[PDB]
Amino acid sequence: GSPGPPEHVRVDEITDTTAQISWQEGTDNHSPVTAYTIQARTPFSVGWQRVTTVPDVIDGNTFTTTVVDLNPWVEYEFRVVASNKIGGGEPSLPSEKVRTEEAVPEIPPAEVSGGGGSRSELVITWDPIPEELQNGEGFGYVVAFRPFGTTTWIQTVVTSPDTPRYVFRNESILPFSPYEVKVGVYNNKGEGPFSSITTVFSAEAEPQIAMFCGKLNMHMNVQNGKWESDPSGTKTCIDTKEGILQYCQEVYPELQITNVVEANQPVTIQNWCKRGWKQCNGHPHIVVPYRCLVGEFVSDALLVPDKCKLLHQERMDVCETHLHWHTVAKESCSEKSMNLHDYGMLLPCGIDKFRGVEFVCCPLA
Amino acid sequence: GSPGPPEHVRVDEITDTTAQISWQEGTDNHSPVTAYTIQARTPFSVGWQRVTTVPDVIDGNTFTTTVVDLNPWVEYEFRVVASNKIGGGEPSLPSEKVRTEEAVPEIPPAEVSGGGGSRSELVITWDPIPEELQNGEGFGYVVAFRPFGTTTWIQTVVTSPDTPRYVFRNESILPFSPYEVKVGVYNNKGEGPFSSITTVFSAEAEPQIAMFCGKLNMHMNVQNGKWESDPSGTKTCIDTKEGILQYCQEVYPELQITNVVEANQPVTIQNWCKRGWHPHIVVPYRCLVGEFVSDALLVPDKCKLLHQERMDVCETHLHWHTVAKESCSEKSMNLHDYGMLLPCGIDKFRGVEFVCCPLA
Repeated sequence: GSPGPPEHVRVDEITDTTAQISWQEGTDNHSPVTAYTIQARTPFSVGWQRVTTVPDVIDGNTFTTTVVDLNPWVEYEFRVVASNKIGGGEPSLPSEKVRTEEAVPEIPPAEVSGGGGSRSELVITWDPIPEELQNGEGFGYVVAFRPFGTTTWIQTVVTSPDTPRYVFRNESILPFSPYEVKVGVYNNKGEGPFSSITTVFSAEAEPQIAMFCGKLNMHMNVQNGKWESDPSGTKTCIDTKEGILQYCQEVYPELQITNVVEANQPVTIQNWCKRGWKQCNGHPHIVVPYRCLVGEFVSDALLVPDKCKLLHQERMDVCETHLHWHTVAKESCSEKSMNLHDYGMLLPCGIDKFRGVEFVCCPLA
Repeated sequence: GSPGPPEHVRVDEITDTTAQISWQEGTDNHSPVTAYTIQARTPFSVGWQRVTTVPDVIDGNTFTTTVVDLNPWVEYEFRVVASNKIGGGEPSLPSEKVRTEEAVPEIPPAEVSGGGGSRSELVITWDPIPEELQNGEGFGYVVAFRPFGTTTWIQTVVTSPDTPRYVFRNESILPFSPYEVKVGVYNNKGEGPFSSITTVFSAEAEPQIAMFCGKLNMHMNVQNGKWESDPSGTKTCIDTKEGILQYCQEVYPELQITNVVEANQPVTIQNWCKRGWHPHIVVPYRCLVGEFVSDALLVPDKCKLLHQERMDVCETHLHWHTVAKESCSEKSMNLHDYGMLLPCGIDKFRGVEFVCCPLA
């Protein structure tokens, strides 16, 4: 008769690639067990599959082995099947479900393409990497694009693994202009490769508010690019970040405002007015305007000139302010003896609250 | 306006996955061409599709590029499209039809499985590989199976690409026994990969005739597995391969006999009668039934399976036994077992499958 099912299949010493499996000989049927075979089942493999062991062949005197060539960051089950001179026997009950350790991703997106859209846009699309190839939590993409002939890259960090496209809207885009495009990958453990550079064609003044207490709030008229006073005569400076969100939606009623964030650079604004447009003087005031973020959050596009590097960081256990992530980006470039050239927020966790930062470091003169 | 169609499209340096394309600029319609795109059409692609180049960026002053990631042994047509500030231009006239060079097949059969059958049988199935993925002429399969837990493979060569099935029939098969199965691919350019190993459970006396001149012909009774005399009691030994075929059919009126082949080893048969009703060692003739099924060969450790198909050769069983035996001797090994491939006539074949093992 064939051997009975082995018992107590346990997993120890689990890594990103390997696993140590141990078991106990089941009820053999009057013929000594001559070989052991290991099988594994994951949410991605269709049923039970054979796995490669070291040593390659397991005999009856052996009760532990190393399974190799596994996929990092995958939930695994294991079972053992014993063999006789008669033949293969009943498989063992599965082991406890275990997840291999994380690793840097190795597969860049396939089918990097794009095109279309409305005027002054660049639509970049790609195939989303499935879960079985992300190799760890915090999987994201890095989209890079630049016009033909130029050296400086334009890059942005896309933190959602399911996002299949990025749209770049800026008046620097020419009608049906060719761009070199490449999409990379990363996770918590580090950065992965980029896809090959391919060609994507283009298609064929930002909402801000500025405040100075004692004066009527100012806002950016998106049509003429000029700073304008409060449409009403009463709205002075605002205390809370939620109130800044309300004022953004009040001044831009035809926009879907979902968040706010401080601008990275101050601006000098003359012609502030008091309540009721009384005592309008010409005294300038340097303030930091709040950007009224529209619709679903999209990371900023950063310029990465030659010899500069693009860095980014995100911490799911931290919900911090714009000033916090600026200090993070500024200090990080200092540790490498470089200057901070451009940065943006990642992963909003609240009104003007974020869990990460993207930034560019550059050398000095 | 958009650019005009490029001219002077030429395709050179054709490999199995590579082709060098070059072209000439048309009229830019007073707006300079800023990019070029290469497109291809095949019997399998849905119309014209963009193809990858190296580099995959082609500016307006480049007039040659290297197309990559092509499918080996496929007819390709190429065309070039220019672009400018207005948009994509008129596509060029397509180039001449060219076929990529052959290469080993890369895609093993998916959906390998099996199960069922009669007693002492192991049924193995898989999804056949379409012509698009065969990468050359002479595409075929290698079916390997072994009892679960063992290491030594039993392999057979399947020459027809459209064949999705192989039944292994042997007394050593136990009822409803687990087996490890994998199916591989190959073509005239070489061997391809094997599929993932899958478990296939088995299910819940070969027809042949032997002759000895001066005595009545004998034949194997499939029910009891014993050699029996000529039922008619008149037929003596036969001198033609075609006449042996008719006697196989006469002995088995209920089976579709399509070919005959010499058995690889002799047998010992007793109870020889004369016309009208002492052992003798003779080489029996196998009565092949139905479509041709290649023999199952054992491939022990350190031994290699080799198969050869000559579409310009139609030879006999002895000729392929010699080819197999000389092929191993050239490899400093011995011929262990063999079987015929590709019938081209009555007891005539176009190839052989065999195993070479070390002298030890």
